[PDB]
Amino acid sequence: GSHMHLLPELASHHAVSIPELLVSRDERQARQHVWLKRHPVPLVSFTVVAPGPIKDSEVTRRIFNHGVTALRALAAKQGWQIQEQAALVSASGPEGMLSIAAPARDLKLATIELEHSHPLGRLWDIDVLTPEGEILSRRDYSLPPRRCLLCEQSAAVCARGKTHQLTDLLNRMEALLNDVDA
Ligand SMILES: [Zn+2]
Repeated sequence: GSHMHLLPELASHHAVSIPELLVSRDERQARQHVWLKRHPVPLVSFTVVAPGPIKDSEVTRRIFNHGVTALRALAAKQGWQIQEQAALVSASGPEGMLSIAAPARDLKLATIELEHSHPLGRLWDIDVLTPEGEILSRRDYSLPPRRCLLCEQSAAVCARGKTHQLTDLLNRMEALLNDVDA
């Protein structure tokens, strides 16, 4: 476990290379599996939308810190115990892990609702893994796919189609943060 709030002014602004990000996804899967073996309960694996090479910034830390607060409030409201929790900075930027003694399907459904209904939920990537390592998905419940941050089409096809400009994604992140932290 660790403290989970990341001081925004201490952002590293680490520049992530393409192979560094590719390696990190295998490291993240291994780290997830360690947590599932230490505490055999569902795991929340939380990252923030962080486009471009610099993923640990004052903006992404501020977004992340709101998400930590919301996830802790979700667990308390649903009556689920957090058995362990930690935050780190990876090649994906701020990253949170929470082992939660909840039913895995209930937890994923709750985080889907959080991503939809919190004003900053569009900027959160909240994964939920079962103790067998299954990554749960909106598709498992026949729910519509996650929408693109900037339009009504699915985020997957706008990402694959490189539809939107990096600057426009970053500027929307700033604008949403300013809208909540007036
Ligand atoms: Zn789009």
